[PDB]
Amino acid sequence: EATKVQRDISAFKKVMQNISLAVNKFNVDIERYVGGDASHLLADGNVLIKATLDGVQSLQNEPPLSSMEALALVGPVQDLSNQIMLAIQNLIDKKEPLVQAGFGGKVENNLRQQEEAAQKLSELVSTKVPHELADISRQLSDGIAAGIKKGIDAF
Ligand SMILES: CCCCCCCCCCCCCCCC(=O)O
Repeated sequence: EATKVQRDISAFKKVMQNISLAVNKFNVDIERYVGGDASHLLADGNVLIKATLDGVQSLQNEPPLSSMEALALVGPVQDLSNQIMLAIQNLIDKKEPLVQAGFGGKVENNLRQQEEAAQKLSELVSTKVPHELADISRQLSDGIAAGIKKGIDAF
């Protein structure tokens, strides 16, 4: 069936973040540990065990993830790109009824605004990505830009 309202997968993200923070607290402490009393390291370990077991409880009621829902978790940038590309094709698919409704020009206008806004966010992201990810990040934004252009060219 057609795309539905996005599944709330926040419980999964929360478990991941909780475990991530507990692991980080341990890494900060262990790397600075020289010798002597290690009670605080054992406490860090206990916090991590509890975060893990809390995850077992937190996710006990979650239905299985679909392919798309799993990607939303594992590869959120890829998920977003996929959903944007879907939006573009879905829009192009409705060109005829949109024109029959009198909205063809307005859609083209809106797409030109999407294009300009996307360009601006893409520029900003290019300044925040580490140098070794510059090309892969640009490839992703260029792909979206090309999609928006396809939309514009259809209206
Ligand atoms: C009413 C028409 C709506 C058409 C929606 C399809 C166009 C979606 C474009 C969203 C661009 C999101 C910005 C991405 C910025 C970036 O690449 O970093």
